[PDB]
Amino acid sequence: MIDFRIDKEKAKKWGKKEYSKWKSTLTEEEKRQITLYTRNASPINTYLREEGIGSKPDMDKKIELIDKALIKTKLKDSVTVYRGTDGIIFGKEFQNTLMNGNKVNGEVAKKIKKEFEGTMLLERGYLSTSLVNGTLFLARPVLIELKIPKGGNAGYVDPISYYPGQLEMLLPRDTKYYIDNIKIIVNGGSQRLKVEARVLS
Repeated sequence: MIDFRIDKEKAKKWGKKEYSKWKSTLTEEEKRQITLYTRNASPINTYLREEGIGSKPDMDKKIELIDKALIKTKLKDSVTVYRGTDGIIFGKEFQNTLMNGNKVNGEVAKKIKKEFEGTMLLERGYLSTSLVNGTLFLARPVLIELKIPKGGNAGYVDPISYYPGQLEMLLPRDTKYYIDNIKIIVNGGSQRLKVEARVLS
């Protein structure tokens, strides 16, 4: 298991080796749609979460291209990736209930633990993650540490991302991940809920 933690220079070298092999399989239109997704991911992901395929044909065309691109690569090694988010992963009702200022609400954290530890989550949008636990995640209330198994589909998109430096690993839509552990962490200036999970591939 590879886990780069915060070592961006090591992570970048590893990811570029994965991208170098992927890029010779990608079409120019696939590359362009990946770039456009990284430029503004929310429309596509909201569409997938809320409307689903079939609603808007131009959106479906973009999603077909990204889908087709991500099955063209396979991890040589298992790897840990990171994603900052908020309570939405637990349902819209938990969003905006997690925090009381800079502290996690302990009763809400306990209920989330009891309700979601040992369960599978399903992400209908694409799942954008990073090879490193970047500083941008310090300001988010939930930190997901996700293990991706060797042979899994995940693409290192930083060399064509609109935001180079995010060290993004992009996972397919409808990814299933199992929650092994949920706990409060207190490092930095604000507490967060840490979710440790595994992609099932």
